[PDB]
Amino acid sequence: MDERDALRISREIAGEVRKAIASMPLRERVKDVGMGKDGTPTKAADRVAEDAALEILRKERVTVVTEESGVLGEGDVFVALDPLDGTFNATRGIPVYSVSLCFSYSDKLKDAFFGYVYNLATGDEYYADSSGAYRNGERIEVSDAEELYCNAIIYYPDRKFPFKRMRIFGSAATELCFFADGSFDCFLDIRPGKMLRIYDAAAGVFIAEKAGGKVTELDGESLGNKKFDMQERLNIVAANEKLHPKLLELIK
Amino acid sequence: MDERDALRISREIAGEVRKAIASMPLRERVKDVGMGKDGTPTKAADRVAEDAALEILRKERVTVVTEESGVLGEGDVFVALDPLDGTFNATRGIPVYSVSLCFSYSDKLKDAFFGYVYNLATGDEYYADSSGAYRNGERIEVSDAEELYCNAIIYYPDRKFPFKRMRIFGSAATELCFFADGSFDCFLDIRPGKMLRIYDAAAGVFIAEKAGGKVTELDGESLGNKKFDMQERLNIVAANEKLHPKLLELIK
Ligand SMILES: O=P(O)(O)OC[C@H]1O[C@](O)(COP(=O)(O)O)[C@@H](O)[C@@H]1O
Ligand SMILES: O=P(O)(O)OC[C@H]1O[C@](O)(COP(=O)(O)O)[C@@H](O)[C@@H]1O
Ligand SMILES: [Ca+2]
Ligand SMILES: [Ca+2]
Ligand SMILES: [Ca+2]
Ligand SMILES: [Ca+2]
Ligand SMILES: [Ca+2]
Ligand SMILES: [Ca+2]
Repeated sequence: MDERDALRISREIAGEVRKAIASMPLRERVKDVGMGKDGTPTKAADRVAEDAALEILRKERVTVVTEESGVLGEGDVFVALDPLDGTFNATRGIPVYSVSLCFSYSDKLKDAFFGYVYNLATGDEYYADSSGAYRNGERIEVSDAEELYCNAIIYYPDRKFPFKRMRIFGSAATELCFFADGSFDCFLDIRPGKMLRIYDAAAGVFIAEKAGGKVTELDGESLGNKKFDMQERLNIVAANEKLHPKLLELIK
Repeated sequence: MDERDALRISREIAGEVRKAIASMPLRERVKDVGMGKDGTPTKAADRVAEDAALEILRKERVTVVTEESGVLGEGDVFVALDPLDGTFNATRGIPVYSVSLCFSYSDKLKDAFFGYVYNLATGDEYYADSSGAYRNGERIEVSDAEELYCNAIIYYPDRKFPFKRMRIFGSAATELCFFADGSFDCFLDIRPGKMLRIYDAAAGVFIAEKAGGKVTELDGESLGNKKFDMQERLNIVAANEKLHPKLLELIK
């Protein structure tokens, strides 16, 4: 498979996935209807999203890692896919939830070759191949923010914070693309329990990085050997190369 | 003026402002075109939105008090306009921003008769009148949650809180409707410096107060004395009857 393929497939699934949900009333979205392989409940939207996202990516040959359905496939290539990031927003009809496909030639994040987040309430499009990162056709790049008094997104503020502004929108995938295009000066998942799964942020990272971004763990060590498995989880700090050492500093 | 006019007018305003703001690209949008008469910079979006509002507003026998031009009008019907709160999100393509309006038969909140707040990005039209709270033409109502383990919109999480989750979309006016409609169970703007201004809170308080919401200043004082001008500031502890007093202590 090629990085051109991933778009092709990512865009099919995005369209399919968007519509299934578009036609599903908020009353219908919020009903729990099962429990996921991830060990969390399944909402009705989640259900339809998966099934849509999974009718396509099963037509292909990959090893796709998902929530409701666990690890399926034998494929050479691994896809960390979430067909509806921010279910609570969707369930609410609050327009911050997307599809998030991340493909890799190997088992680890290091061998990522395409990232793709699509807002299914807006139809906004974020992806990145080996030729940059884009927000709907035009290429993106992070931000020259040099100091901490900056517009940041954080999970979760616990005390005094120098930031120009903080935000929590409810879609870490989406959010990580908010960073990537200059909207925010960083992303922060500092939740000591470490509660971000690979399908949760694998993509978002990739594009942020492709947009020129310092995206690491709490210790600033690489994320490269993160796993397309269900038990993989991560904390996240992301900013431009020159901001990072301070927030690293800062929250240390 | 009566409840039905205001609803028509409001709709009117939302119309052009949406047409107006939607034509502008982020790049023009984020332009610092000058200074609003409230002590903060006017971005072109701000000016464009406020522009097309007053065009529709000051033909009416009403006094207006708004972010950019301040107080302007000649009648006893007071209006609390924010032609676009969520400017930040508006200049970076974040679909949570709205024009807010509230009409009163005096310059005190306690004489408001109309509450209108419209998600300029998605078309979510919230509103309040005698008949009750509506959303996209559908009666709405605050949750019924009674524990501290809720979904909390808060300015700001200065510490460890017991909430089940924290969100901050960065538009009061619309985030009050996520509580009004009970999409979230509680809206807290407990910024130490009384930061919120009348045109951020008027439509929201009324709309949510009508949704069943119980809405008070930080300490619990009634907001009915809250006056329609350029200098008031508000803290806001909104929550259903059962939850509200719980919060008045937790933050104490
Ligand atoms: O939804 P929570 O658990 O309150 O916290 C928000 C975080 O968890 C997630 O919402 C999890 O994703 P979901 O929408 O699929 O549940 C992240 O997107 C976000 O970063
Ligand atoms: O952005 P801050 O200064 O951190 O404070 C949050 C405030 O942002 C605001 O959206 C500002 O309003 P504007 O976007 O219309 O200027 C308020 O609604 C909210 O109360
Ligand atoms: Ca789930
Ligand atoms: Ca999900
Ligand atoms: Ca997720
Ligand atoms: Ca301003
Ligand atoms: Ca404003
Ligand atoms: Ca404002």
